[PDB]
Amino acid sequence: ALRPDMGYNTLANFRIEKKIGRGQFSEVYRAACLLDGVPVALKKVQIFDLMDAKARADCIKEIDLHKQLNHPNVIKFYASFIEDNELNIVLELADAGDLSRMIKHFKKQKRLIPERTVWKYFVQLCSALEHMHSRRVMHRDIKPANVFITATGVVKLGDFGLGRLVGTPYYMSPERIHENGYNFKSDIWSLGCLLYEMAALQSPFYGDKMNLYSLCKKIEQCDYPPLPSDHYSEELRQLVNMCINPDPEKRPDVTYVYDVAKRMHACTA
Ligand SMILES: CN(C)CCCNS(=O)(=O)c1cccc(Nc2nc(OCC3CCCCC3)c3[nH]cnc3n2)c1
Repeated sequence: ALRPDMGYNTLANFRIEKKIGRGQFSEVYRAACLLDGVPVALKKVQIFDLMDAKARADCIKEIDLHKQLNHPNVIKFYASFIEDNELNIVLELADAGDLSRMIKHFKKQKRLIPERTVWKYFVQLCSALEHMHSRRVMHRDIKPANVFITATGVVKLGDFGLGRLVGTPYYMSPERIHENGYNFKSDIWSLGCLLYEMAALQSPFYGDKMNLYSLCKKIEQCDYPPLPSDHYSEELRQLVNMCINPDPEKRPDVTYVYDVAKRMHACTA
């Protein structure tokens, strides 16, 4: 029935209000904690089935890491447990939904995001990434569907990746296109595509045809529809070209990107 002793460690202490969305391989529900009333958001990873013992251990190792990060622009982490053969991850609830919901809303009404608000948000999530990279931690999953906004307007980064019937991680990168491996400069790439979707409300390499080889060819040569010159500063447009660079060596460190956003956030007050 109820068990305060465990605290946030058993699903018996929450009331599932509604299902807010379905993740990559997970379903996230809104909930209320009965013990103290705080609103929390559950994550059903569905690792019970179709997963080996090592992959489960790996999934935990990521959770143990994500719990160590404490930052204003990273979603708070409350509890992770296995109950009834289902890994539930209860995280802080952000009123304004995932960033993709904001993009899909704006796109629905055919109005672009002002440049002054792009920097307002972009600087926040850059702060989170500089925090991680400075501690030798790569996010490995930066997409609009995993960026969250509070009613106040603050932006938060989210959970780590669950990659552990063809699938596309929203922002596929060249290092991973070939058998090279995810690295730090590969997180910038995702960050670059994110800045582009805020401005254009559509992924840069989103195409009319979903062919993997067709899309792969469009990533080798950085060919993508440029942004409206009038509405978005050259400072921004060049920062996108800078991050969406095939060769990882040419991309910038998260700091330089972080410094540009700060400077540009002040300019567009
Ligand atoms: C839609 N309404 C009628 C019903 C709910 C009334 N609004 S609401 O309660 O404040 C509301 C609605 C939607 C989102 C959010 N914010 C939120 N959503 C998450 O789910 C992530 C999931 C996985 C990726 C993409 C799909 C969503 C979070 N996960 C961690 N933190 C999260 N914060 C809040």
